[PDB]
Amino acid sequence: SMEQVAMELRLTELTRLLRSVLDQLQDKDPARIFAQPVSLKEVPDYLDHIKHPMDFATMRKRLEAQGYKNLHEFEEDFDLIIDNCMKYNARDTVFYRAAVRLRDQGGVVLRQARREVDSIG
Repeated sequence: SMEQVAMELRLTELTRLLRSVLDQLQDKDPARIFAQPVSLKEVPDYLDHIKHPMDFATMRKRLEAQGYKNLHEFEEDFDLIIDNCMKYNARDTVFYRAAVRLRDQGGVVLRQARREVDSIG
């Protein structure tokens, strides 16, 4: 149908906007702490602690499969990256501190993304 196509064009454009958002968020992680999944070879007990692991490469795979239907779903995944880290790692670690800085700096980006998503529809 023509409607299914119009819907698919909207999703494609949301994917375009979320790709830009993702790039801007990942720039706030210059140490690349959150770039890839925590290695289960190097942290074998990880899934005993963290039940829903997340990282930027995993988000990128979902994004490019047009797997985010709305900004809320994308934000859920970003928040997992941060929240998983702040639980597994102690306050006095470079990992915890990296997550706090990502959260703080990301907030600004995500605030305007929400306005853009609502605005453009």
